[PDB]
Amino acid sequence: QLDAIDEDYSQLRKYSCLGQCTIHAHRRASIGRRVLEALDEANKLIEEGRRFKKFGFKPLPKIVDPLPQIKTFGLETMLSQLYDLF
Amino acid sequence: QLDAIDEDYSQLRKYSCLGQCTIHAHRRASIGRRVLEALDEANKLIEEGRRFKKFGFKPLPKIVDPLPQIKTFGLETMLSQLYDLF
Repeated sequence: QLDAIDEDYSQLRKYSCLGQCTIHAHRRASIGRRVLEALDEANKLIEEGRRFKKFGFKPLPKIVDPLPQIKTFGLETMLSQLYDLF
Repeated sequence: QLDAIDEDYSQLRKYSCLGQCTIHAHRRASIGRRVLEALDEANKLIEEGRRFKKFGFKPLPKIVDPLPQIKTFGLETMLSQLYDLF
């Protein structure tokens, strides 16, 4: 969510007309820490991101494999019988 | 002549209205060096000034010691004679 610090720095850019005024110099510390945290976090994510070589794995086969489901008629009774013996 | 740097710093204080403005920031170096030079020079003069114990010395006796010069009359001729034999 770098957009949040982007808008925050834009809001500071609205009021930081002068470096000398303290009316707004207090929030410079917040920007100074949050920008650095975002920067080194992004660097860590970049270094990790470049390093992956495998991006997927074959999942375990499903409990049941789907089969053609052509519309049936009047099979409910014998299906129930098959379940009964099963 | 500390008055010179005094007036110079007053002239800078006329423009010292804004820290942010840098047009006048160039002369800050000149003030920064001249004030320090005056300060440590003054400190050296103070340390030397406190240390004197003797403040005068008896001069060598003059070639001639003045004597009463009461107004004289008609002594020029014999004064010239005295100079002649002297």
